[PDB]
Amino acid sequence: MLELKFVRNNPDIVGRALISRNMGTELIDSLLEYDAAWRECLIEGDDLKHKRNVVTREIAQLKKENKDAASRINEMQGINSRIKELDDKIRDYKSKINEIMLSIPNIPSETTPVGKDENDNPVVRVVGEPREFTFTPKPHWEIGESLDILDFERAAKISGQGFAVYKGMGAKLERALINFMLDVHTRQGYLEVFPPVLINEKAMTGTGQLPKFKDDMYGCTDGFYLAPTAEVPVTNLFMDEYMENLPVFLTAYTACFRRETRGIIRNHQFNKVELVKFVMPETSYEELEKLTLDAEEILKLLKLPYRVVSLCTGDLGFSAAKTYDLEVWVPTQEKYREISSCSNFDNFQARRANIRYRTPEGPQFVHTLNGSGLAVGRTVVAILENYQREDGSVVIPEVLRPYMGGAEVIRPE
Ligand SMILES: Nc1ncnc2c1ncn2[C@@H]1O[C@H](COS(=O)(=O)NC(=O)[C@@H](N)CO)[C@@H](O)[C@H]1O
Ligand SMILES: [Cl-]
Ligand SMILES: [K+]
Repeated sequence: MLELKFVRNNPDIVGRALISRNMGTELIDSLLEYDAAWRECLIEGDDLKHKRNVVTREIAQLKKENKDAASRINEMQGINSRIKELDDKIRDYKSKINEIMLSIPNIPSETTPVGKDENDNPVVRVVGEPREFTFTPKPHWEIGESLDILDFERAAKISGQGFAVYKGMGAKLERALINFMLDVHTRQGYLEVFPPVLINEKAMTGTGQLPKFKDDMYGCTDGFYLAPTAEVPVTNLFMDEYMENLPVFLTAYTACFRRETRGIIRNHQFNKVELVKFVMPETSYEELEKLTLDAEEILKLLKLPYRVVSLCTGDLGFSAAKTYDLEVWVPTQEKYREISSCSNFDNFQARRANIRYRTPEGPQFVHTLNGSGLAVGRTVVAILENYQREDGSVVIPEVLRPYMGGAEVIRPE
């Protein structure tokens, strides 16, 4: 969430932010009405609480001077009743202000381009040259079923639609990618952590998934949610702390769960290796450029042609101030497809989760950043498509061979 005082003082900064996201400004209008009622009730109640303290002492003084106190004791019943009414209103208004503040998206950065949707996302850079095929490439689901390394029919029987079972060299490729990704990020300076994927409500609120995106998440017995991304458990590790040794760079593998495209492009469960940073505010714009480079290094090392796109205001996520997407080439679609989002959140998540650090002039919120390095299933799609042979077998990218016993090609078994 934003800072309430800042929204009060700059309603047309915030309102134009919400129009740039294709929203109206009704939430700001509502917020400022409830805020004004809170402020006026606090003034009236603080005055009456002071008066009740004085009248209590006046009654004591009248009793010591042997004077009748009945008119004062009468006034006190009215004071006490009006105070109770004002406190009940203040309780209601604060609850309404908190609900509204948790629903207002982050302010887009000054370098986020203005646009309405994904058609207005500028291309930042194009890296690598897409393969020129001499035969007609097959999509990843046809290659995976023919090699018997992806099983959709048996996944549907145990789970349902939108799942996959990896088998044999498919399972070994996914495992090799995760190991490779975590090893490279370790060399880049990230600390490997492995957290749970059952998340409480406070953590899911902290990164912005709740309350707005509750219906997109799996909820579980005992009040838990399944993580939609390692962003949720990892970022919230430092909830209600003062952080040390900034910047802090973490990386994690987790399974990811989303209620929600063919094959493994869009599934209810998928694997992802995430990058998370906690940094001092003046450094976060450069930390985003550096995190993006750390994520795209995986694509460069795997020799998978890609491009980097800048998300416009209309396509930006709720909690993000600035995002770059990595988009990998998909031969059968003759287009690039999202494989990562890399974002700066400014202090939006840090305010929600109370993640601060000490400065000589007092405490400040950290900035948080994250990015996919990478979604593993979509990397398997990009390998099966871009490394396929005319015979339907798939060449194993050179960097993964040491993680696969020196295997060079996935063939039918
Ligand atoms: N349902 C899904 N199935 C498979 N892959 C997915 C699905 N949803 C997202 N992805 C992949 O996961 C990446 C990260 O998801 S994200 O929502 O864009 N961003 C995040 O979750 C951030 N925490 C950065 O990882 C995507 O860019 C996409 O490549
Ligand atoms: Cl306007
Ligand atoms: K939007």
